[PDB]
Amino acid sequence: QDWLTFQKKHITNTRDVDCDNILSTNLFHCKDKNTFIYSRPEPVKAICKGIIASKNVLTTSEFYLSDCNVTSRPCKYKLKKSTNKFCVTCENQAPVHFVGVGSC
Repeated sequence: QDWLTFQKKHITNTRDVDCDNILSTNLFHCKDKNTFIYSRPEPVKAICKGIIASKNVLTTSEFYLSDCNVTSRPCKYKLKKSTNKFCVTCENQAPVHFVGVGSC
């Protein structure tokens, strides 16, 4: 819902996200899945440069993605690493929402 919350929810400084640890916290509250982007903040914020009004944008470059997907056991996850483009909601030159992987 802003740049600061987007970073906390979707940016990681490690590709091997500890899903069972982080997803069990109050911010994620054991949700079914969450996608983390393994990258420095600048390359991610740059996706939205020049865009003022809310608009969904698909990245032109590929990024390292770390997905935490829930297993058959509640709040227990499997980490899936991949490289793909993603869709984000840009508002006032910064990503504020994560839409999805591969397409908008």
